[PDB]
Amino acid sequence: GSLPEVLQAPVGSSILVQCHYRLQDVKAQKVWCRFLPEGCQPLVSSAVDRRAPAGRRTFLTDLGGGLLQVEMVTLQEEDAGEYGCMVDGARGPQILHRVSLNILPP
Repeated sequence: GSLPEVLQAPVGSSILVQCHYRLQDVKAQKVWCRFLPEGCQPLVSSAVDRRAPAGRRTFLTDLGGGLLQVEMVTLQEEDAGEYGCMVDGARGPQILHRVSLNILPP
C-alpha cells in the first residue's frame, strides 16, 4: 500500500523484518539499502542461504523460495531512518518493501 512498514524500537532492541520476492527471482541478487537524499544506498547484497552482514548489526539472508530475512540487532540511535529491500535481477530493479525505523527517546 501507501506506507512503509512502520517500526518503533528503543535503543538496544532487536527486530526481524521479512521481505518477499517472486519465485522467478531466486537466482537474482537482492539488496538491503538505506534511503538517503541521493537514493536508496545499497548496504549489502544477498546470496542464497548465506547470512550477509551490513555494518555491525544488520544481516540479510535469502532463504530461497521467496523469503528475504532481515535482522537488525541491538539497535543504536543512528540506525533510525528508512530502508528498502530490492530485487536486482535481469528484468530490472524493484523495491520489494520499505521499512521506517524510529528509535524511541530515552
